[PDB]
Amino acid sequence: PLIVPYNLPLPGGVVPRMLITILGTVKPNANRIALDFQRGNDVAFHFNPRFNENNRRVIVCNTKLDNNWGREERQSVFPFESGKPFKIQVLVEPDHFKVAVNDAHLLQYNHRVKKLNEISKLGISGDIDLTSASYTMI
Ligand SMILES: Cc1ccc(S[C@@H]2O[C@H](CO)[C@H](O)[C@H](n3cc(-c4ccccc4F)nn3)[C@H]2O)cc1
Repeated sequence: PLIVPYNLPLPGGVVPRMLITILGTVKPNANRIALDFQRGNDVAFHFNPRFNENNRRVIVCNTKLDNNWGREERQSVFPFESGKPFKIQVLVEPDHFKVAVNDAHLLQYNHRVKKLNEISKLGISGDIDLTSASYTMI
């Protein structure tokens, strides 16, 4: 398995029609997972399944600019399950990141950071066994 936290360079940043696929298994008793699409120190797109926020499961998405988190976007549809294998697909589209989990659309996140060609790292962190992280153009 891959080491977590994992750093996947995105050379030359992201572009529409780039598909990022993350395969892994959620740990038993997981608390959190995070994907961080980064532009230098900024986080253009943080995708954060929280397994126990006030005893609820929720996905929190946000952007970090100059070390400050912005307004959260929250999705209560929660497709992850502790102990189970998952696939996260992030398809870059012209106006948003489009996220599907286990082949089912989950959410879109509008681009707040507009210099797509500078979003040149994906960090993968949290309570998973990570099997693969890759990208391709579709
Ligand atoms: C004013 C203020 C107070 C508290 C918060 S809480 C904060 O909220 C962010 C989303 O708005 C984001 O989730 C932050 N975060 C999580 C991880 C993280 C790292 C490793 C594995 C999984 C992880 F989730 N790293 N950073 C989380 O600390 C925010 C604002």
